[PDB]
Amino acid sequence: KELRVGVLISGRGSNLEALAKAFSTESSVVISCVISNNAEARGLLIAQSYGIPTFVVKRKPLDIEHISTVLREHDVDLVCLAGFMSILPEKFVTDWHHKIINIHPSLLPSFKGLNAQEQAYKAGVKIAGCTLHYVYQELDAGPIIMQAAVPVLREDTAESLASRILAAEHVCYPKGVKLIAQDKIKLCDDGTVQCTGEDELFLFQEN
Amino acid sequence: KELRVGVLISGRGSNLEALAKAFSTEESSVVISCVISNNAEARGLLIAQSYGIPTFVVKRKPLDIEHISTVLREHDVDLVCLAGFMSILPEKFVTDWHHKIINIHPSLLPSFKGLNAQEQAYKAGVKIAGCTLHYVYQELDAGPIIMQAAVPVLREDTAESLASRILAAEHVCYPKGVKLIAQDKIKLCDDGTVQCTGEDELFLFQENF
Repeated sequence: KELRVGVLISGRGSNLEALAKAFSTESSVVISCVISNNAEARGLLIAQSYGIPTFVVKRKPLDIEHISTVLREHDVDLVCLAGFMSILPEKFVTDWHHKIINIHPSLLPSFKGLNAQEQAYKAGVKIAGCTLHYVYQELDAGPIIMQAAVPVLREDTAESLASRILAAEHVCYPKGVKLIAQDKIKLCDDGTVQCTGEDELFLFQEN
Repeated sequence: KELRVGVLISGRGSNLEALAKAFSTEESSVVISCVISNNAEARGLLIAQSYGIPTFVVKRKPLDIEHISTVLREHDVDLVCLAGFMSILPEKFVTDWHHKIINIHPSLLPSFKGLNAQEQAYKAGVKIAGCTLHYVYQELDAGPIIMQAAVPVLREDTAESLASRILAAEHVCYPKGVKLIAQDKIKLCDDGTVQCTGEDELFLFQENF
């Protein structure tokens, strides 16, 4: 109980799971709540198996006052988007500036937006990966914290490449949050992000 | 001495040097037939001459494309390789050498198209950068990708430091790809993407700092 995290989900919560496994030892970080905009989100069950309180909110229109209410009430320092499917409103992004992050299944700034893996596959790139980044006003364009690269093999499908990238997301997200919790992440004057400790912000994952 | 290559340059010829060293071996499948600069001061011109490769300088603005194509035809070129060539290629030239031109770009395309791709990477604050070998088609920096090599970006890098690490990876990437082409291992798929028909791989991870 030092860095308190809130995780926003809409789906299976595989990244949430990685995050909950990583920080339930010895650990500096606490996931204080998980919030979903989908009552059918399987990630809610993962959350409940780790003893983490869960909350379902209305989707359309998104009940953002309830989200903020839950986050304030659980003393959240850092909001992690992990498969959350909505466009967040301006005030909320403004309000949590420097305190919301996301993981996106491409090597940004390439392949912003939905369907990032399919886009890469059709593109014929030979290397792909994931990016952890602060959530700013423009979708998928805030400053980059960590990146991890994976290869695309001759025999891949769009779906098999996704699994390889998702595998890499599982390693990158928790490492990233850990660096934030132990005070080693720093936004610089030029708007780029840098680590003040020994650790590196790049990962090369081979498969 | 069977795949004949023409190399187009504008600067110091670093990638040219890596290619000429790679293919000078007595048992090489690839021959560099000519070297062409759009610049009378490109130091790569002296590298070419040290290898006994004929060199040619063409007018720059407008790019004298017919002089270029005449040189290439008279040296029996099969593959046109741009290696730091700084001139937009007019659509007629790209038609005239249909599917026979490749280029090494110093980024992980499709990110950072255009000039000074390394500086773009540096200001973007990516943690991973690299280079892409690709066919030159009509659309700038968007022809089918042949090979890509990944390179880390360090905390203490400048634009030029990072440029140097990318260049180092280009020295490994450019020769590799040309040789796969020379082996007849490179095939375009039905969807337009490239594949290798052997044990070789089209991605490279250059882990070194």
